[PDB]
Amino acid sequence: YFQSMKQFVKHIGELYSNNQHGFSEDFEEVQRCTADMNITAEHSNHPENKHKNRYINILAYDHSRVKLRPLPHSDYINANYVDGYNKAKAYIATQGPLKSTFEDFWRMIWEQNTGIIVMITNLVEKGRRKCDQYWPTENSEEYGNIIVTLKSTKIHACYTVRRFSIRNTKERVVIQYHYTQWPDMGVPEYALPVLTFVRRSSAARMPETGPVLVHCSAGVGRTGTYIVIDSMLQQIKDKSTVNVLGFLKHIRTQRNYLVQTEEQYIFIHDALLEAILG
Ligand SMILES: [Cl-]
Ligand SMILES: [Cl-]
Ligand SMILES: [Cl-]
Ligand SMILES: [Cl-]
Repeated sequence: YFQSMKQFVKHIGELYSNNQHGFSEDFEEVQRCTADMNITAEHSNHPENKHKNRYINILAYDHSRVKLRPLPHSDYINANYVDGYNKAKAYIATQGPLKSTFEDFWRMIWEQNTGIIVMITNLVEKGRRKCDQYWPTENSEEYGNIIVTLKSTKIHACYTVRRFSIRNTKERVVIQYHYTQWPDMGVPEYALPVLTFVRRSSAARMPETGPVLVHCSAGVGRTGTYIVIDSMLQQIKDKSTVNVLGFLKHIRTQRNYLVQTEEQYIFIHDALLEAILG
């Protein structure tokens, strides 16, 4: 209803009050929940899989990890299923792929029936490598049994959309929504561009398709921020009634560190407030 929307908007101001005391309290709770819960990630730590992780301390929880079909530890990718508002396994949250995991990455896309990739990092930021370029600059590239062809590109102010066709050589359209303006440090000054990106990339999800693949560099901070904004917008649209903190605690059981920073937690609320007022 209008009334629960009114209470949420008021709750946002509450969190902001007293030098953001409520936001800090909320996020400290989130971090403590993560610290206290024991969630295994044995596969991520297996010696054979160590080179498949971009970061030694960003793992894939066992219970929610995406499994690749075994090949004649070939089942491992640093990726997890993550819920959306009502829908189980609405997303696959994953790291920016490495050259050594490009074949695995595209095979996962294929096997999962994924039609949309959401990328929320530049390849290099402030001279530091954040992600390897897992797609062809032009024409086609073969990544094991998957051939990926770049059909077309549209470069907007804050995001780029690349339309691919992929084919398993042992054809499907896959669209990449690539946000290109996230700052080197902190969060975006203005939420509106991110809101537009979330709305357009989320609207691209078609019926009877697999999870939307979301990644940044580690696949935790910006990735989690996207998933929470998208999911809470969908909840507001359908139900009203938002529960950002409970949703975040829940997804944090599915992939380590989703929404990594308090600044991101606050940004989520800025973005939802802008959506509500717009
Ligand atoms: Cl499992
Ligand atoms: Cl991986
Ligand atoms: Cl890296
Ligand atoms: Cl979505």
